[PDB]
Amino acid sequence: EAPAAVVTGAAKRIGRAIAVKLHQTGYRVVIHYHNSAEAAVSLADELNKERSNTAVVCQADLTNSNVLPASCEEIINSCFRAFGRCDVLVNNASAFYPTPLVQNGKTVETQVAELIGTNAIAPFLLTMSFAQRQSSNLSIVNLCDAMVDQPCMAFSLYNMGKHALVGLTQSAALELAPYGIRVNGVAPGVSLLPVAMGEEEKDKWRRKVPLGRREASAEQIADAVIFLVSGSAQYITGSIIKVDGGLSLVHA
Amino acid sequence: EAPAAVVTGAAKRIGRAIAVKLHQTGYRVVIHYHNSAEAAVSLADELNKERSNTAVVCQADLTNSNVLPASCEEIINSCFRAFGRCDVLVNNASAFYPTPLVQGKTVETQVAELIGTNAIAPFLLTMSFAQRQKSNLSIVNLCDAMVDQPCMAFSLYNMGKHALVGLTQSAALELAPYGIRVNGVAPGVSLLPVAMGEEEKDKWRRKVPLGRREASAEQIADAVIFLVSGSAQYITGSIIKVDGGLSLVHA
Amino acid sequence: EAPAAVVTGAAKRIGRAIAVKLHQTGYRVVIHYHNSAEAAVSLADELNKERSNTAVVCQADLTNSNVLPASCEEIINSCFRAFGRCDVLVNNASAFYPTPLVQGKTVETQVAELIGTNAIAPFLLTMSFAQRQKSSNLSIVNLCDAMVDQPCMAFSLYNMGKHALVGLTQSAALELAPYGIRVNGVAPGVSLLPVAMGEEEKDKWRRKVPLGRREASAEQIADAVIFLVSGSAQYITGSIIKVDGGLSLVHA
Amino acid sequence: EAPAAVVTGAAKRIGRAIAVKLHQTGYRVVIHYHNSAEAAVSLADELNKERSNTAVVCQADLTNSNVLPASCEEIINSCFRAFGRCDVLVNNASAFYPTPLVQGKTVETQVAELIGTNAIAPFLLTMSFAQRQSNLSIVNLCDAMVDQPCMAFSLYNMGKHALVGLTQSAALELAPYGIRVNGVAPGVSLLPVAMGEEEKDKWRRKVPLGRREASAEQIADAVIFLVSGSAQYITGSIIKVDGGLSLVHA
Ligand SMILES: NC(=O)c1ccc[n+]([C@@H]2O[C@H](COP(=O)([O-])OP(=O)(O)OC[C@H]3O[C@@H](n4cnc5c(N)ncnc54)[C@H](OP(=O)(O)O)[C@@H]3O)[C@@H](O)[C@H]2O)c1
Ligand SMILES: NC(=O)c1ccc[n+]([C@@H]2O[C@H](COP(=O)([O-])OP(=O)(O)OC[C@H]3O[C@@H](n4cnc5c(N)ncnc54)[C@H](OP(=O)(O)O)[C@@H]3O)[C@@H](O)[C@H]2O)c1
Ligand SMILES: NC(=O)c1ccc[n+]([C@@H]2O[C@H](COP(=O)([O-])OP(=O)(O)OC[C@H]3O[C@@H](n4cnc5c(N)ncnc54)[C@H](OP(=O)(O)O)[C@@H]3O)[C@@H](O)[C@H]2O)c1
Ligand SMILES: NC(=O)c1ccc[n+]([C@@H]2O[C@H](COP(=O)([O-])OP(=O)(O)OC[C@H]3O[C@@H](n4cnc5c(N)ncnc54)[C@H](OP(=O)(O)O)[C@@H]3O)[C@@H](O)[C@H]2O)c1
Ligand SMILES: Nc1nc(N)c2c(CCc3ccccc3)c[nH]c2n1
Ligand SMILES: Nc1nc(N)c2c(CCc3ccccc3)c[nH]c2n1
Ligand SMILES: Nc1nc(N)c2c(CCc3ccccc3)c[nH]c2n1
Ligand SMILES: Nc1nc(N)c2c(CCc3ccccc3)c[nH]c2n1
Repeated sequence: EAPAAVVTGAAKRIGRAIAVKLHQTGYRVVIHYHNSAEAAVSLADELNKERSNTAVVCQADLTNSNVLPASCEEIINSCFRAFGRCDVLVNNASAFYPTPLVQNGKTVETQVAELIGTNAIAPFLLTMSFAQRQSSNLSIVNLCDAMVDQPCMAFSLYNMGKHALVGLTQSAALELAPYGIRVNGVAPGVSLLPVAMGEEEKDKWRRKVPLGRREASAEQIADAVIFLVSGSAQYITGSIIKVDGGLSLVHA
Repeated sequence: EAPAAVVTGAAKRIGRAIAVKLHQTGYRVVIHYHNSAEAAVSLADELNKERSNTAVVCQADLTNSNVLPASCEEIINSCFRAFGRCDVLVNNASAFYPTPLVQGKTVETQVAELIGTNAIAPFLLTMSFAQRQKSNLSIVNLCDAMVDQPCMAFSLYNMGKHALVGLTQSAALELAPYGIRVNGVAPGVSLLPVAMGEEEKDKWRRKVPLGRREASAEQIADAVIFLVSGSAQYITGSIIKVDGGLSLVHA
Repeated sequence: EAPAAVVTGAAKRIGRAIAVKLHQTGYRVVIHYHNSAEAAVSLADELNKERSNTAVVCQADLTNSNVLPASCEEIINSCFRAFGRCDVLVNNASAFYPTPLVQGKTVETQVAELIGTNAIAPFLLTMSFAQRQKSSNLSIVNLCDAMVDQPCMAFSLYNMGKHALVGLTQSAALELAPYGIRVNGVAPGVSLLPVAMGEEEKDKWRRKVPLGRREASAEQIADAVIFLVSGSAQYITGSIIKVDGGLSLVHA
Repeated sequence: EAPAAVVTGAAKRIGRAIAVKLHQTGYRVVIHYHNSAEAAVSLADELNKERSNTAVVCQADLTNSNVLPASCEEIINSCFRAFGRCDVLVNNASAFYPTPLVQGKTVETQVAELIGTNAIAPFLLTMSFAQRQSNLSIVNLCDAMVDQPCMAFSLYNMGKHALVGLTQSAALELAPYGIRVNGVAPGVSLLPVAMGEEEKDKWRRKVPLGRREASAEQIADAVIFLVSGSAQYITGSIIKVDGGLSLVHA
């Protein structure tokens, strides 16, 4: 029987690339999504056309709230409903936008709920549910950020969320090791730039990258995820692999 | 004229020692408290006996909620009301207890308390503090030297303290143009929990290379005092460990 | 045509496993050794039995001295003379023993051996490798140590050498990225214990490891080296991958 | 009786500021120097004018070699000879220059100088200090930019990483003797004499806190704090003094 994986925010971009590669490797996948229903279903369709009954979609908002625990529990339950098991959890879904300290129409309470909920609290609750539900190679991969110690100006809540995720990666690695669940991270530097970013600003980032003066492809991020879930990483837990082409080594 | 400082969770233990030391250095102080009103007032009485009208108390829950932003604005406002300025913010108040991943507060309440006290309130207080400055201004965050070798079953607490490291660095970067420095002090074993059994306390004391004892609250406060002082005017985004070498000790 | 790799200190234990896996992946190999001639030759013969003319040995002391640069240049030269190319350098060879700060080798010899093997020889080998390089996938992998921030008592020079090696990994990643040469590390926690060590002392260490209460095999260390040199790590440079079973996350 | 401190490379710049502050704080000082004989002597004169018999100079090359251990021992011995005690060691002296990986000093000499001054000598000085043994401590001058290093400074950066390692390993090992071991890590402080002014201003402009370099005295302030009674529980810590520079992305 084939192992099964949950990938959060898997409709597009890096999350899709992770779902696709896990699928090519032989996993059945839960494609979690929030607003991108059309893309999520189009992805599932494609994967099912390749091997029938190997992909399902699963909608959930991962903003922090009193029901987020139930929503995270239901994501994991959806993987067991569809496939009878859940071997791998990839925490990819993430809000990312500035929250200047000194001054959209979002209240600060909402910005906290979204940026901290998606980047940290949902990963934690999903980790709890994943572990509670449990030959085998169980693991969790958290999508981190190589630039958290040299952060972009005015992104303090986003940065707080990614740091917390480093913390979860370490605490969970420690706590879940006795269950054979490994917990690791992958830290992109610049990978796929925001759709709203203009090409000139993209190029400015690209030129900072020592290894090729270009951003990581979605696939290059996915390759590191696939390593960490594989039997080639069976002694690795609590590790965060930078995939940044050297960006984080470059001084101001 | 005397500068003014806000210390969160200042009624007892390390926050009290920080408040006392700031006051002894010439600061006027806001003593924030949540449940410890009797202690906050007894401290303020003691400080005001030394110098009249140099200590006030301020009550607030720092649990994350819809009203936390307004509570944090008011903490900063209370300093401006009492003393006409706010030069120093010390983020010390903190919830601390285990949140096991695998199995009573509900988990969503644990998130609100642990992530609210250790990260979100410091963020909001940081915003309010800076907004009122939109001179030697600084913020000191009480961090934790053991965040990379955390105690078992303390995920949420650890997440909170890691977020606090992120805020320290992000805010140091962003508030530098205002001359507001942002730094941290990271204790290892200092005052042990009142509820911890005596034998467990000695087990932790025995691990500390430098003296086989915990840090006093005053030794923690000493690093805070350095960081707010004129001797640290080029230091921002720095977290000073005060741990007697504990974090260097392998398993 | 087959790529070629230099592995230092490859006669035994981790280095040998690295050489074997590289060879199994399709690399021709230079097996560098210092004192272990028989084991080095035994390995070369075994690999050449698999595929003729794909393994050579190279003898050299990597202790710091006036001749260390020429020795390192000659190691790299040996790979070019053997195979016409040198795609991968693995800095594995390492002296390891206590050097207490307070009171039969002299301290100047301890400095030379521990700092030479763990840092200076890697640096010199890195210069010589890059100098000879000024669809290729060139890279360097340094064998670091997951425990450098929680070091064993009385191992200061060894620890200093390994920290220096982290600095080299970072500095060389940055400086060699324009040449397409990636530079990374693998940081074991407890892997193969010293051959003399009593089982009872081995067990004290094994029991500290969250993930399975056992040390890493040489092969598990080699797996991470294989990933870093592979096509799946082509955006990874300046990264150190802990392979430690969560050991470094465990407080005193 | 007043405590005594050894400060390496104390004739100029940051080491000088540290020696001056220690002395103002009540220490007798050994002013170590290599080539700067004239500046060393002049500092000792200035300090002894303020308090007589409270400063001496001590000459030593801290390049790695087989006699470096003897030289390091002699620096510590000079403190005991002059003052009968040695309470504080500041490891400040340091070579700093590029050593590109791809092509008048030989590489042998570059390794000796960069690794000797930044790492090996601090190690040997630490050994001799401890062996000859109150508020005893060591402060190592580290570098806030070690994880975002200057291009083509691999040996220098290797030396400074090793120095972090020494700081940690020695804090651990010397704690049973009450000797604390800490670091201070500048970002941009006094720029090289040889650096052009255009390049100096390029670096200044990168510092979030004031768009200026640290003064020597601001670096010395952090050293003074770590040797002080206000840092009695602090060991194995490295205090960045960088105005936020290391937080700034490329
Ligand atoms: N791109 C980079 O250069 C880069 C750099 C560093 C780190 N990373 C990390 O790598 C991961 C992937 O990056 P990316 O650029 O591919 O991410 P992305 O496109 O910004 O976001 C991925 C998905 O997150 C989901 N998401 C957002 N808010 C959500 C909410 N409230 N509830 C549930 N889901 C939500 C969205 O799902 P819907 O579309 O379905 O609404 C979105 O498709 C992220 O964790 C990111 O922080 C990326
Ligand atoms: N003690 C140690 O060994 C140690 C080690 C590492 C780090 N630290 C850090 O150092 C700081 C002080 O440590 P400590 O041991 O002195 O702290 P503590 O005694 O555990 O807590 C300090 C105060 O935090 C306040 N607080 C807790 N929950 C709150 C809430 N929901 N809203 C508002 N205030 C709340 C409480 O005020 P009321 O009493 O008024 O309710 C409490 O007195 C903390 O940030 C801690 O994480 C301490
Ligand atoms: N084993 C572990 O648990 C562990 C933990 C952390 C890190 N590591 C790192 O992983 C790597 C492999 O470890 P290991 O346990 O396999 O190493 P090892 O067996 O101690 O040493 C490997 C080889 O290093 C060579 N070597 C020693 N001194 C040398 C010199 N002066 N010149 C030239 N070569 C010299 C020796 O070659 P000859 O035999 O030919 O003389 C030896 O076989 C090392 O870098 C080590 O520091 C290992
Ligand atoms: N300046 C900065 O921006 C900065 C940034 C990061 C870290 N730091 C660190 O802070 C410390 C002080 O910086 P700095 O700029 O003041 O240092 P510096 O002026 O570059 O060097 C200090 C002294 O080191 C001594 N020295 C050099 N080579 C020597 C050798 N072979 N043997 C003995 N002594 C030798 C020299 O002594 P003589 O003059 O007597 O020959 C020199 O006066 C250094 O460790 C440095 O690495 C400085
Ligand atoms: N959830 C999420 N997190 C992210 N970190 C991103 C990015 C980062 C793109 C970028 C990476 C480095 C510098 C400037 C921009 C682009 N889109 C993102 N989405
Ligand atoms: N808010 C808060 N945070 C904390 N980190 C603490 C402690 C920590 C006590 C302790 C420190 C190190 C190991 C084991 C226990 C005791 N009381 C605390 N209160
Ligand atoms: N060159 C070299 N470096 C090493 N770090 C080692 C070891 C380490 C074995 C060990 C690893 C962790 C805790 C206690 C012992 C065993 N043999 C080694 N050889
Ligand atoms: N021994 C020594 N070490 C150093 N690190 C320096 C410096 C550093 C000046 C500088 C600091 C940051 C970027 C570029 C230059 C200037 N002079 C120095 N001397």
